[PDB]
Amino acid sequence: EKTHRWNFVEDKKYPCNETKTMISSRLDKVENISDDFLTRDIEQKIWH
RNA sequence: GAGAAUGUCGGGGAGCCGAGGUUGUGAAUUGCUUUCAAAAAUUUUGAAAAGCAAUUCACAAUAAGGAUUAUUCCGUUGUGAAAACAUUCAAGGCGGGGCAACUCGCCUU
Repeated sequence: EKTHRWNFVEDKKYPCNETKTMISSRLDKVENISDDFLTRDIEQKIWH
């Protein structure tokens, strides 16, 4: 904080792909799976 | 000035449902008025009917009307003479979703 600023509103948050990240959280909580089942195809499907 | 992304404040349109109210029918109870209709001393009481009601319940309709049997609707909007429109609108295929009806995406004219 003490030396740099990022040219955007200092106290504002900006969207960072909520969809995939929240899918990742819900796919993490289920467990009992390999940590590779989340790919482009699976993510787009479950989104649909 | 234009364009895209992110938030804030408003507006418009469409849709799925709910509870009353009102008018009318039927009923339970109780009234005001009038006539029949008897008794009694112009007046008081009793039977019946009608008019108007009140409290509660069930039901019918809720813009007059016109479709249709899809678990679908059109009727208070705008334009304007055509009483004609607008407010829904193609073909396919490649998929996701369900008991399936049906719903949701992608691809080329």
